[PDB]
Amino acid sequence: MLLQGKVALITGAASERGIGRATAEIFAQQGAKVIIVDLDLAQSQNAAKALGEGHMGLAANVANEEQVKAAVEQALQHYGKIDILINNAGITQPIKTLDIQRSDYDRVLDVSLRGTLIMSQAVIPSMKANGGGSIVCLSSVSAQRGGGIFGGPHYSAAKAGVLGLAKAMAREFGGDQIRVNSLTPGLIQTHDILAGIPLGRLGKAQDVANAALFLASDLSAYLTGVTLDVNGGMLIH
Amino acid sequence: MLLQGKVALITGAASERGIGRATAEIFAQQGAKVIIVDLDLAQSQNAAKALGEGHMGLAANVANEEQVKAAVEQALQHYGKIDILINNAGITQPIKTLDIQRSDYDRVLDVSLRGTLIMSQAVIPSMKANGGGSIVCLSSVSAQRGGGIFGGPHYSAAKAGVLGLAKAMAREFGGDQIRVNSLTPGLIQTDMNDDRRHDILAGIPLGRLGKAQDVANAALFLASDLSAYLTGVTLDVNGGMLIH
Amino acid sequence: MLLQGKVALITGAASERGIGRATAEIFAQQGAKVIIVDLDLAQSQNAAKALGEGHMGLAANVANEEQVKAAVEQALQHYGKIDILINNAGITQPIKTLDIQRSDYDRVLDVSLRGTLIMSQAVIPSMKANGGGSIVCLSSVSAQRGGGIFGGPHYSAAKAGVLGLAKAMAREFGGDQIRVNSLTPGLIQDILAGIPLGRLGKAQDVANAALFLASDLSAYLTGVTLDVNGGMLIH
Amino acid sequence: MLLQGKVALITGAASERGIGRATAEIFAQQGAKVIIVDLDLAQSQNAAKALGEGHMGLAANVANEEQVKAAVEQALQHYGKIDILINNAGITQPIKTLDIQRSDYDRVLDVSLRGTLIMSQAVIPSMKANGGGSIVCLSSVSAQRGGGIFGGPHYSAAKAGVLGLAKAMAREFGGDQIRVNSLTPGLIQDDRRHDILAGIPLGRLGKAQDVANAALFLASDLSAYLTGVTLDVNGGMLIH
Ligand SMILES: NC(=O)c1ccc[n+]([C@@H]2O[C@H](COP(=O)([O-])OP(=O)(O)OC[C@H]3O[C@@H](n4cnc5c(N)ncnc54)[C@H](O)[C@@H]3O)[C@@H](O)[C@H]2O)c1
Ligand SMILES: NC(=O)c1ccc[n+]([C@@H]2O[C@H](COP(=O)([O-])OP(=O)(O)OC[C@H]3O[C@@H](n4cnc5c(N)ncnc54)[C@H](O)[C@@H]3O)[C@@H](O)[C@H]2O)c1
Ligand SMILES: NC(=O)c1ccc[n+]([C@@H]2O[C@H](COP(=O)([O-])OP(=O)(O)OC[C@H]3O[C@@H](n4cnc5c(N)ncnc54)[C@H](O)[C@@H]3O)[C@@H](O)[C@H]2O)c1
Ligand SMILES: NC(=O)c1ccc[n+]([C@@H]2O[C@H](COP(=O)([O-])OP(=O)(O)OC[C@H]3O[C@@H](n4cnc5c(N)ncnc54)[C@H](O)[C@@H]3O)[C@@H](O)[C@H]2O)c1
Repeated sequence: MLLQGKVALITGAASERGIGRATAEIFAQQGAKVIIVDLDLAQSQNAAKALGEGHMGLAANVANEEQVKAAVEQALQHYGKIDILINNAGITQPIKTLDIQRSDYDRVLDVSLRGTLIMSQAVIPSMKANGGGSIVCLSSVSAQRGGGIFGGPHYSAAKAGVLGLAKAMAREFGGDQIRVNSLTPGLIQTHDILAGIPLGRLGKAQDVANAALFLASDLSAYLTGVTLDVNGGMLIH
Repeated sequence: MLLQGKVALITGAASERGIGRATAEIFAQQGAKVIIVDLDLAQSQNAAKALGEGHMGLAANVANEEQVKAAVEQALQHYGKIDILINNAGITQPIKTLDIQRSDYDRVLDVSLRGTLIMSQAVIPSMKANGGGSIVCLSSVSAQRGGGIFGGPHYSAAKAGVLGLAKAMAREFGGDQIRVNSLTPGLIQTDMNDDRRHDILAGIPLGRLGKAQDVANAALFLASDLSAYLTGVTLDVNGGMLIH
Repeated sequence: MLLQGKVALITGAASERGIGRATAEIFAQQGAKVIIVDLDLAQSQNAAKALGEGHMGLAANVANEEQVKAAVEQALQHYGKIDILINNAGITQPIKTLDIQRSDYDRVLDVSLRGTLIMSQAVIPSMKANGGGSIVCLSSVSAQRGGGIFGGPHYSAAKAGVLGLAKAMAREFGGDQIRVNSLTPGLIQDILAGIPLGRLGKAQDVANAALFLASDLSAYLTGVTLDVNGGMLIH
Repeated sequence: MLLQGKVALITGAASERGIGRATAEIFAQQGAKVIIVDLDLAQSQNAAKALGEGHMGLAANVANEEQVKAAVEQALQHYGKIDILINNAGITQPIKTLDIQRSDYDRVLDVSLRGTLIMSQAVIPSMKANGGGSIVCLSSVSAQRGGGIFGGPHYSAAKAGVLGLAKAMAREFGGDQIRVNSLTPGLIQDDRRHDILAGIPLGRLGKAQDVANAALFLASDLSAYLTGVTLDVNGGMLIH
């Protein structure tokens, strides 16, 4: 299978209907061993067991350096390597520009942007030592088109910041064969907007998961710094 | 078998070490029946038989409307449908702006741009009747960064026109479930002895040239159901040569 | 006087309501001498005369190498230099993918893409000898978002090809200080509802963007695609 | 006089040779009254007095909501309007991915991203009441190409976040005629510099005046139909 013998760590994959869980399932179907990292230990463990045999569920706030370090250490002690990192953890808030408070900014930016940085920092050393890896970051069409879907401007900023971080890490670690790419999903299921989608439907969690599979697998071995749109034509540019 | 039961037509796939042939091989390995369309009938037939059994090789100049329509008819009569179209046919020319003659412009634009339009026009009616399809167009990083690799400005222009055409067809036929996406390969190892290679390679973060199989795997993604929600996309395959 | 002492050649600027004429008018107001190149000699001469004094109107099909060479030579003979080239000439057709014929493809591609190449080829030698210049190419939002406004897919392809050509010429001639940039105008006078600024574009809006790219205010810009679409496409 | 009768607030314009000061000078030459907002009151007042007559210098940390509110209150009390906002304040740090600490992330993100949000939040209400305005945000080519110039990944991330924020505000306030656009400057004025210079088609580094002239375009009526735009000022360093 596409991820035969690979180990993948996916943040925010404990929710049954989320993109993270759909990615964990498709990754497990493709032969990978999956480490689910989310906020609730019991939920993460149960999600890992549902995948099958040989998976792991850990608890960590991706914005907490200490908790991330403990989770990555436990994963490396058991699997010895992390080939793939899916920075899927993220939150949104439908609050407009003038209503964004300091705590709203901090919460939204911490999960997506700071969390992608902290998790990447924790996994990159092992990837560099093991000869490379693949990091997938979750952005949003809102980062490209300027919101207008659900998340507020601080969400658009956070997901745009993820793109800048991912591109910068792609350039820094290209020589180490650590590929860093980003997904920009459109409106995913996890009327007026539907009319603006050429393919005439909303996205599925499995659609984003399949894009993550492509970027995590050797089918994309020559891709780094790429922003892969998964929006059904909602944004053609 | 990502392409099980699918039928794929690939233009310019008769060359031994080209992207088209690499795409045909990977597509066949994934369960697809492949129709190779190139300039030489014997070369196209031999390439198809090299893939395995049940494939087809046809001869047509993608810039010749009547030749394309004849080849597409022959493919539809045998297979009954075309699920995937890979507009891979293309030529390049390393001449600079002031040296581009009318015949140079015509030759380069005809294979890439007019050919992509003519082949897409010939296949789209059957795709609409069959409920959808996937069209992959071959562009180039030169269309995005303004050349500087090998092909001259008319090559950059032709491959940029392909992107405009692809996105326009993506929008027009989205309701018909005909996905149209483009590949923008970087410097790919095909048929590196000049000092200018060091500078180009130094600008590739992954530190190597691309391989035909790299572009073929991206075409496989766009041709398969793994990209069912992607249309109008431009997918860079350049090793980080252009991050934007 | 952002274009004081400058000489600018603008193709397709003979129509009274077009972007080309609006650009010529604003360029003349900013101190430039303008050479209008269009299909009809009398219409081009009258348009140039309407700008004021010291301007010139010439006739040439931008897709005709011989006619372009004659026009540029006449312009250089009189002005001695061409500081700015505005490749504004272009045509559109609202025909869909399956209805595009060979003649439709050729006509639309010839004016925008081949015309931009032929005119640029004819002016670049003098710009190299004169220490640089500014070339502005007219693309379209349709080249970026995939049509859906008016022009058909061959128009989107032609205007996308212009962007690729402009970027390639920008890279080749950067060392000659020949800046090459492109404009991607939106809907210029249902679509209105998808425009955040709540109005259609004006010919003067595109002309003002061309003025910026033609002037020294953009001395460090080359290979740029400048959107003038009122927010119709944010990306 | 492209900015005749306009009032422009420029953050981080107190440094002598910075982009902000160059923008203030060009804006003043074009008829605008400029409000310089920087960290030090004395430096800001002196910079404003150097522009000419009728200008104002204020002290505020763009990442401090109450200081920004006080400075904008004082500017609006004197001028009665703010037509233009240039979110130029920003800092950079040349540290690599694995060396970015929490304090580094906070410092860089606070000035560029949080500061742009806080200052825009403070000025937008008056722009809505005055019938429109123009907001120019300062990003960087590093946000587009993934660093490799000087600022580390957290700088690339902060300036990329500025682009996302600017586009989102452009879409939200288009109906209020508040245009929001971004500048992405390249390398603006030894081995690293020489190598970068070799990848610049125009063959030179940018000048503060080059970016100021682009800000003038976006602030003036010459760009009245532009919103949500990212305007590259990089001499061809990044063509895309
Ligand atoms: N429409 C969409 O669904 C859409 C569109 C664009 C981008 N995205 C991004 O895709 C990703 C998945 O989206 P979703 O719809 O699946 O979300 P979701 O809410 O279903 O799941 C996200 C998961 O992240 C976990 N999480 C939240 N904060 C965390 C933290 N600090 N540390 C660890 N885990 C944490 C939550 O517990 C949850 O399980 C997110 O990054 C989201 O922003 C989603
Ligand atoms: N470095 C690269 O290889 C690179 C980079 C960017 C884009 N591309 C594009 O990828 C595609 C494949 O590249 P390549 O390196 O494999 O090319 P290639 O030269 O090996 O093969 C191209 C094939 O197209 C065929 N062909 C030419 N004109 C034709 C016509 N009029 N009708 C039908 N067939 C025709 C040729 O016979 C040949 O078999 C082309 O579109 C090329 O421009 C390649
Ligand atoms: N909505 C828009 O108007 C819009 C949007 C995007 C791009 N554009 C482009 O902006 C430019 C101006 O658009 P417009 O609305 O002003 O068009 P327009 O029809 O008013 O003017 C075009 C001019 O080009 C001239 N012309 C046509 N073919 C020519 C040729 N072969 N040689 C010389 N001159 C020729 C015509 O005579 C006319 O005067 C064109 O390139 C157009 O595609 C326009
Ligand atoms: N190469 C470049 O110079 C370059 C490239 C891309 C983007 N930019 C951006 O352009 C802008 C100007 O760059 P520069 O080269 O002029 O910088 P600069 O250091 O000269 O000026 C920045 C100014 O911001 C002020 N400042 C810092 N933190 C502040 C705060 N919290 N509140 C208020 N003022 C504060 C400083 O006092 C200084 O006067 C910055 O946003 C920078 O990131 C610069």
